[PDB]
Amino acid sequence: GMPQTAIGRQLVESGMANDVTLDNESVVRDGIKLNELAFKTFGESQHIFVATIDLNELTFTPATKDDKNVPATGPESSAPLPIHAFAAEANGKTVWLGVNGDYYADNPRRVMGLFYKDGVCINSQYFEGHDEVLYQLKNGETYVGQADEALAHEANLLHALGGYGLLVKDGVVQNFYEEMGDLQNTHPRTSVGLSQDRKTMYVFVVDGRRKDSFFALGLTLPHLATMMKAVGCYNAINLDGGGSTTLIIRKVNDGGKPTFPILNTPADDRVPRKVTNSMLIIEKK
Ligand SMILES: [Cl-]
Repeated sequence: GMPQTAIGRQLVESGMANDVTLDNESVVRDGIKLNELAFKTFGESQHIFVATIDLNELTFTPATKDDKNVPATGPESSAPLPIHAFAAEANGKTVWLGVNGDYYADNPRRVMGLFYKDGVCINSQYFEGHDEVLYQLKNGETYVGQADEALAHEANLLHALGGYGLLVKDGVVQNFYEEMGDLQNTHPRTSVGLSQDRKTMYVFVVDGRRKDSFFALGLTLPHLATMMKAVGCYNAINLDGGGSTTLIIRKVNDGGKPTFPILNTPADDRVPRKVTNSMLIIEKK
C-alpha cells in the first residue's frame, strides 16, 4: 500500500519517514507536481508538501506585498501570502504556486538576507549569518548558494531571495546550524533546493505545532536536509519557518479568475501570517 509515490519511496528510503498514512500526488499544471504526505519522523507525526517545478517550463520571482521594488516601509508592507500572488497577477505575472520568503527583523521592519528583484537591490546588507540565497541571473540561470556568490555577478544579478541554514551543499547533507539558537528545535519549515543540473526546483512546506488533525510536530534541520537530498536536491536552503510557513497554489475558478488558496495549516493557530516577502512560481514571459 504505502508509500505509493516516488517521493514517498525516496523519503522512506532516506530513513526520515516511517508509518506513511498519506501519500498523494497531483499535477498543479504542466511543469509543477505536488506531493502531500503524512508520516512519522523518529516517532513524531509530520505532514508535508513537496513541489517539483520544471524550470525549463516555469520560472520564479521573489515577491513583495505590492510587487514594488523598494524596501519594506512599515506594517502595511506585510500581508498574507495570497495577497502577494494577487498583486503579482495584477502586474502582468501569471502565478501558479507560492511560499513565504526570507527572515525579517523588526523596528524597523527589514529583510535579513539578500533581496534582489528585477535587477533592483532591496537589500545587499545581509545580517550576520544570513548568508544563504536562491538567485537568478539575467540570463535565466537559477542557483542556490551564498550571498557573496550572488553579489559577485554585479549587474547580472536579477533575483535573490535570502534564507538562513544551508541544508544541502553539492549533494552532501549539511549540519552546521549551531549558531541558529532555538531555530534548531523542531519547527514548521519552508525550504527550497535545486537538482544538480539546476533544471528542477524542489520546494518543501513542513507543517508544525500540531494545529490540525495530522498532529504534525515539525522537523529539525538535519532531518529536513536529509529529506531534501533524498528527493533530488544537490543544493538546498532553509527559508523562514514557524508561523510564517505558508503554501498557495493557483485555482482557476469557473469564469477564469484565479484564486490562491492556502494548502497548509498556518502554525499561528491556523491564522495565515502576514509576511513581507515571498517566492512565486510564475510563467515565463
Ligand atoms: Cl526591507
